[PDB]
Amino acid sequence: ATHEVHMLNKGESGAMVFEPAFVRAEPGDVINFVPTDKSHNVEAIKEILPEGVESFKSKINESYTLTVTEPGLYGVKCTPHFGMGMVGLVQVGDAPENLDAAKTAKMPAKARERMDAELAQVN
Ligand SMILES: [Cu+2]
Repeated sequence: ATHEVHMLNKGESGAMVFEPAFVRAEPGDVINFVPTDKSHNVEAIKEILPEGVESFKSKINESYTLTVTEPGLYGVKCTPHFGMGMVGLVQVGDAPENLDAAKTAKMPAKARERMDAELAQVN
């Protein structure tokens, strides 16, 4: 249905952080991105995106909403704190076609650290 993601300087998970960092959703489902902390945004990791999905990037300190219809893995990052490891992951539907790629897509060490972490949450 609807899924709220907080964008945090600091959180229970760590520093520069999407909470929740992983989201299971289904077609039609809505992702509300929410500026709990200023200085963040949410851009698409295009080497983690189902084919047919439009690239996107949000204005800093402001809100954002993505709509999901296409199954698979949607990768997201915060543009200025990408290399600080601030990333998220949304899986829609069973056995995502872009699975291996998520695991293999080249990104900042810290981003990759947390990506694989939200990746082990896939079902
Ligand atoms: Cu950030």
